[PDB]
Amino acid sequence: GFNLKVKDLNGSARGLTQAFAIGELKNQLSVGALQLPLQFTRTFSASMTSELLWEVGKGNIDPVMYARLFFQYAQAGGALSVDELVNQFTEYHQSTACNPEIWRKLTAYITGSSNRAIKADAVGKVPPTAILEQLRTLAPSEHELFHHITTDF
Amino acid sequence: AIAALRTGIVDESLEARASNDLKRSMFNYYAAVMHYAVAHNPEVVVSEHQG
Amino acid sequence: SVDSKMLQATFKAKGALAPALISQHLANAATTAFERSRGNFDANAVVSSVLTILGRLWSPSTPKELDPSARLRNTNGIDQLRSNLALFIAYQDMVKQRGRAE
Amino acid sequence: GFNLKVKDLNGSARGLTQAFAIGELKNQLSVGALQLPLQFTRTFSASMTSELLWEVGKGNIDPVMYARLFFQYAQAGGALSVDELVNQFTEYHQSTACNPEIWRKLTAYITGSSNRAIKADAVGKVPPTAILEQLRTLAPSEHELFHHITTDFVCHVLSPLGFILPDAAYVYRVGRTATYPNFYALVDCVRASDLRRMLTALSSVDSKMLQATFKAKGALAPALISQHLANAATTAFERSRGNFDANAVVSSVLTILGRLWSPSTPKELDPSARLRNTNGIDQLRSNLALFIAYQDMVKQRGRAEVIFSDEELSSTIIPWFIEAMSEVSPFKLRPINETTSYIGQTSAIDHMGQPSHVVVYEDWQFAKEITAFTPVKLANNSNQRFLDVEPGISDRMSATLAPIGNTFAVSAFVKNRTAVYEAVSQRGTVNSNGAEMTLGFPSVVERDYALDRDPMVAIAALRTGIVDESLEARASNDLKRSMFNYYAAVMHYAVAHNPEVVVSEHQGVAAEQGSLYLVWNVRTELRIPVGYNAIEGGSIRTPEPLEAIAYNKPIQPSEVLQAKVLDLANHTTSIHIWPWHEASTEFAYEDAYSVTIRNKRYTAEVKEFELLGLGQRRERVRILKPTVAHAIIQMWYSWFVEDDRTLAAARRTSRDDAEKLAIDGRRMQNAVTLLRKIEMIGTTGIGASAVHLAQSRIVDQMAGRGLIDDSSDLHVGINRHRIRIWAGLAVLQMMGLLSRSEAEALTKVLGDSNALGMVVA
Amino acid sequence: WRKLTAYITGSSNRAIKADAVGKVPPTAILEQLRTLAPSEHELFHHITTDF
Repeated sequence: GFNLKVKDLNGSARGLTQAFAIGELKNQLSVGALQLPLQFTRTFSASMTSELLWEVGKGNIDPVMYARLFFQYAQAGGALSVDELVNQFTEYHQSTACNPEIWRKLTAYITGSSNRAIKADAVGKVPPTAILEQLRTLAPSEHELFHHITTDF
Repeated sequence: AIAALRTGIVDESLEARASNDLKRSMFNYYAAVMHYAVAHNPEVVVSEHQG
Repeated sequence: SVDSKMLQATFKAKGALAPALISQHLANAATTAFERSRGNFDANAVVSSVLTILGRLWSPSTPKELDPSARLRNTNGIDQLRSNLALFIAYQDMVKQRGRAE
Repeated sequence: GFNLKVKDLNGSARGLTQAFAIGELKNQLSVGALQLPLQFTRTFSASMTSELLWEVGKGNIDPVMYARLFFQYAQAGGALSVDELVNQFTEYHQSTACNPEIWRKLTAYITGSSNRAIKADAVGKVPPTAILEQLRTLAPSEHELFHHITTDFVCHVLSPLGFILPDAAYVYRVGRTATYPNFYALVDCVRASDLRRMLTALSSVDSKMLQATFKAKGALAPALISQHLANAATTAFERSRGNFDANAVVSSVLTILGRLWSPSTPKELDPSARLRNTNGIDQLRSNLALFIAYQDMVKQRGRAEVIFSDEELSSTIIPWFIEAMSEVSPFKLRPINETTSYIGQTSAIDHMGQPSHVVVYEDWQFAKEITAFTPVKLANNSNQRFLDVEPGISDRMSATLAPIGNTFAVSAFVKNRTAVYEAVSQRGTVNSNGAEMTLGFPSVVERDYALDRDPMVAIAALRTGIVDESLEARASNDLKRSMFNYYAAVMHYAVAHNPEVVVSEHQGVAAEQGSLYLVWNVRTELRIPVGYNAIEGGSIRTPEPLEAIAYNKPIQPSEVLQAKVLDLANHTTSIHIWPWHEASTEFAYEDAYSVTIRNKRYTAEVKEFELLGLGQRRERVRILKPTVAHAIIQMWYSWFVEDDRTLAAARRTSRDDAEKLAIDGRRMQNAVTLLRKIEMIGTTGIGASAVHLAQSRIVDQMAGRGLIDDSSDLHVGINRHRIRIWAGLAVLQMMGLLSRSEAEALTKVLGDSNALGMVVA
Repeated sequence: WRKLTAYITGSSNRAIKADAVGKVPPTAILEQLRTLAPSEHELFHHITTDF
């Protein structure tokens, strides 16, 4: 029920309330009057309610939906914040792209036997999942996903 | 959490989760007023509060 | 982005040994996709500047030298990013909290 | 600022300074005069700056570049030293070549299945890398590399036949190393140069060969790729060898060189009959420029004997098989005045007019540039941590630093102190001396302070002179590391200018073996306060040598040096750096600053991320403790120091009106200046954020405190200033340079210094 | 003058080409000139500065 009184609105609620909003606790209450007049004409969405999920189920995948999914985690995300998200992520990414081998394992784990490319045959192992976890071995999911997303790629 | 935010000097008792979050609340709460101040009645300038 | 429909694996009778080739392929231009991958400038920067400018325009009290400007704006992004001032208080949100950007 | 006075130059700085350089602390100051006259005509490279990396990415490989890379590690190398390098390395090598089996593993790990040679097929496994680490199993990298290099040799006969596989790219730094001087040092070079083959060797030969069978087609390398790798490999190893004294290999050569050099005979030794004319020696005789071997050999130790001359050596092998021709380590191979071709000067002194105050030194970068990177190690298995640009911090550090560029690159210090002399008159005239007057180099300060020794102080004995000696594997043994080059600071500009030679071995109280250097003569002006000696015959004899440069007219450099700095991140992203760890964490600094009023603390805290302040923390940004500024600013710290003390003192006893007033404003000027351009550095931003920070925090601490009707603040007042100075460390915090001493020492001086207003802002 | 000359830093005593800085505190300086001339009536104490 926190609140304020017009004289005390600054007088007390003065902190929450925006005359502070700027630096100017200051000498006189912001204001007076002056110069270039306008109103922006925009905030953007309605985001609330609108509860919903996604499946990032499959590898042929998404160009860009997932990061949006990533921003989601972000807020749930223990680790703040997003900026953090992106950069830590850049780290995992770096590791995968850079490294040929780590890929020896993924490779066996499929068509991945020894020899190569085992031509026409088709070899029955591929789970959804069940690579995925095979993948899930290399770097533990700080927030994995790059457990799922890299798996999708 | 308003409780300071009303009381106003900022809680500030930071922790990775902590006011740093009262910070998280704060921008939107500042946003509660404005926006219905936003619609209705565009009447503009004003100035930078020179200060 | 990119990705490939490609040596499948050999095809070459038929599809077929991806030497490492599925593995190799996955990288080879992958993180190499990664080195056609990059992305650069200020996340913090990338606008901070943009906002300062927006504020100039906004600001009754001049942006002075700063100015709406010549292919600067008319941009067909900015105008209505000028418009978009509605996500106002950047400079309010930028100005108060911090004390600067350039 | 360690230094010396001509009478006391030996009198105190006597240790650092070279009249000692030899044994002869002795009875009389070396010198007199004498016999075989010459100047060598050579040190070699310019090695500094010249930062840069290599990739030793691929197996078909290098004959000899890598050891040169190895010398690099060597200096970074925890384990000292090179000699150590080569020999420990010989141990790993021995193990690989000797052992067939260890090779069972490598072998499976490729074509390596069971059976052999699995004929035409081609089998998809080969990573760059990704053998490499397979290899990385057998012997842990004392400094691996032989993790990478053996892998490359492993890559070198191994990929020519459809067994070439994991694709790699590699990077490893440029590096600042010295003059380069020590007798050993030649020896290190020599062993390395053994690598320089012995190695190269391993690289040498190699095969395009039973491929594997070919034999329908290529084809089962029975063990044969494995077998092949050894079979003549370490067997290459047993056509591999390399032999004689790394320490020996010249020690003898040098003694001989000294004979030739030595006025006072080499006696029986002699230039000799196919001995020399050698077409290696002559100009190794020439090459005496890497003089002071015998000086460096004679002093330190007390002997060597040719031992092995043969007669037809040395020669034929005897002096001719030589590391120096190889020119591996950034010892610095080159013509003459380059390493001269940068030097730094002082003139100018006055009145007396030569003796009193005159530092030589030089030009410098303040190239703005420094860097961000993240260490995203992609694997453990070892340390490496690929990395890139992460900019925002790197650039702005730099961004700031350009107004940093404004000042305190050298001549600010030189000029100030130097002119600072007019204050003070007057013309004492010879009582002080003389002074070392001359010295403040990037040249070392950089060296062990960049190596964490902080040897700029290290002179402290080296001035004080009996040798620190408090050995530890890293320890003075390093003041030792600094010492040869620091001895080298004087000589070399004594070296260019004015060849005037012999002199003699300082016969001594002891200890004739050979122990000589050229009498550092030239010409001289007439009228002397100089040195131990008085000598108006054109020149001074000199066991100086520099004073003749003290004598030695200002000249003042050409010399354009200014470091450069690297670009690892763009190359990283492609591939891994290992200059690391070197750099450390190392995201300091974070400070809390009080605000001045009555009866109230008015404290203000800075949160480190905050000047960057982009929210909130970046987790593992690491920066080098990058040097250069540290050294430069450090000369700064001293002279604002030096002078002040001096002016202060003059006001003290002369004593008597005329002096003070001037010095005191002028002290005045210095202070005003500082406060303001401190403004400029300190504010200028990003600093300003400090400054606001000084405001936001204090202000709400004011509002937070409660009653602000009497809050002033900011218009004016030092409190006006105090903001400017809080900005002043602050900018000068998050430099890798300073330290925090600077401030408060600054702060103190500046503060009372004056600051007197007005004038902000 | 002698003192200005003298406050010409700290004189020309080493006369040379030298004096380079600090001229706002010799308005404040020409306060230092107050010993030669008393100046509660700041005027000259301020004014003496000007020239």
